[PDB]
Amino acid sequence: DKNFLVIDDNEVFAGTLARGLERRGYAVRQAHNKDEALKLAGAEKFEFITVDLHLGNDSGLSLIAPLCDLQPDARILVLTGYASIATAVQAVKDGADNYLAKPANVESILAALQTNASEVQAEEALENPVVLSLEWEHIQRVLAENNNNISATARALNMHRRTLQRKLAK
Amino acid sequence: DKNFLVIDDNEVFAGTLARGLERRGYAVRQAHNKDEALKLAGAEKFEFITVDLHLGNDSGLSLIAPLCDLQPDARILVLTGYASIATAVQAVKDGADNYLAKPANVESILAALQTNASEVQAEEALENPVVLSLEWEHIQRVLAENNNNISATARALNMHRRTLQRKLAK
Ligand SMILES: [Ca+2]
Ligand SMILES: [Ca+2]
Repeated sequence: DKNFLVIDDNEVFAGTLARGLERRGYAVRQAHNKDEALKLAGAEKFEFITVDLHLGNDSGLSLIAPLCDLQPDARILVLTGYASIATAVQAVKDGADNYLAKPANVESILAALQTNASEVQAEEALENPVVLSLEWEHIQRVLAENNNNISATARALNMHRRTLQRKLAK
Repeated sequence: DKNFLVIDDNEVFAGTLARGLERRGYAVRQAHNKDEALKLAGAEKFEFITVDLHLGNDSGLSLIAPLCDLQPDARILVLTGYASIATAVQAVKDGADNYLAKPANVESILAALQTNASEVQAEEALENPVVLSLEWEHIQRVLAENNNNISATARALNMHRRTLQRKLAK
């Protein structure tokens, strides 16, 4: 069957995604907060579920384990405008099948939900390492002040760790 | 006990890490390729293991499951100069306990190996969203040419998805 649960507090985004999925033949329900997500996930069987992390006042990450318990057969994808390695690690531990940064289109969201999608994506990443172009001197200073710690340096510079690393790469 | 296995093909980096761990009382073995890693992990019990992804001619990612089978009690950390969400997702599925971008110092490597470290790091990330500063017009063009897909856009621009997202953020 093709029942899809979209969990995101942004109802406009959620509606656009729902309409795109419906045009592809999915039957879509939306939840805009943790109460609604648990109500829905306790009432109907879903084959696919998307989960926003910054769920208004609620933690989307905190929903993943309870969702897996309610929906053991569902494929579950974190779909987030706040992407980070740290949340991706914890989301997978909690039971998420995959994790995608916004913006993503409907085709890529469906792709990311399929069996083995993560393994393909990991290989593609290893084949395509990223490098990014006075700023250099400022980052070398903050990095040295943080005992050569990119995580601490990332937080101080208000940039992603991945961005720091790509900029530091030869 | 405090037996530590460092798996990295860069023997200079591996030696510097080993010496820093030894000064903290760990007994360290190094493996520089997949053959050595499996030989060591089949011969002695380790409490901690670090795994490089781009392991010379070898896949570090491919080592994680066999290492968990040989070393069910070990804490296992991916430590990589090629960080990506996609490899972090797959590494955790394979059994890694955590994942850190290089450069990291010895204190942060040890921190990342402790129980519950990932959950703390995920919370810290959600509290500290990142935003980054004509380039805008070029990224809006590639994004539109890729059907609003940040993953495809990231690969085309040769930048990290996280970097794109932070630069797109309001
Ligand atoms: Ca949100
Ligand atoms: Ca390497």
